[PDB]
Amino acid sequence: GSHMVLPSEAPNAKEEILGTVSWNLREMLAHAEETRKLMPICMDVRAIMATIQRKYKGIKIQEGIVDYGVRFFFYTSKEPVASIITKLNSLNEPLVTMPIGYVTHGFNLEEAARCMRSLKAPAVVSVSSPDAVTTYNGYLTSS
Repeated sequence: GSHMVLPSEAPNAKEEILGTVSWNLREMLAHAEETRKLMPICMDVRAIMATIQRKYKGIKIQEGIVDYGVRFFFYTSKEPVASIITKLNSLNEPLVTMPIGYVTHGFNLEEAARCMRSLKAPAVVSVSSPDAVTTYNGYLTSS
């Protein structure tokens, strides 16, 4: 059985956020939707996917630039952090994401942050702790 009606709504925020923040996932999906900003995601992290694909029904994982509610970019477990960054160079869109090559691909916060300066596109970053926005910003300042 099927029926799909919901409160669709129009975001109109002229503004945009920069730097790292201490958001999580739903906060991010809101701002992403709001601004139509681009969201790099890794299908590897099924925990993230089990939220997205449920918030944006009927989707059944894809690869590539996933226009599905939010503008996503689905890059593999197998693509290195420098390679996905090189790809994102062509797009050069304002992003909002978590520190990409931090945990799915086995890094540390430092190694993540360094690699992320090599991204030549704007990117709001979200760490799952406030006390780490400081640390992460610190790497972005110090390397």
